[PDB]
Amino acid sequence: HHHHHHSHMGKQASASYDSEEEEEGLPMSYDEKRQLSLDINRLPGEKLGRVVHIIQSREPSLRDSNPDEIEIDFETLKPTTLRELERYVKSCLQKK
Repeated sequence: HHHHHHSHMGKQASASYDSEEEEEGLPMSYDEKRQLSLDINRLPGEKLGRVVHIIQSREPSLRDSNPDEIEIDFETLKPTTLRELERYVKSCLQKK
């Protein structure tokens, strides 16, 4: 708590986009899956529990289960769920 005056404005819209979601349900490479394990490992405890909340939305058979009990294996979930995780982490730690 030293120096309280710092002016700030952000105004210049150069080129933005607005795309759809899609599933893109492709069995991705091992490198993609361990990259998710790595990015998610950097994320908050919330955002770790959130990757589980995603597989729980996909699998009602896991939705009622404790997210603390199980970890997120990217091969056992749907070909779409690993892809939904792929984009989610890159929406969370960086912005798109």
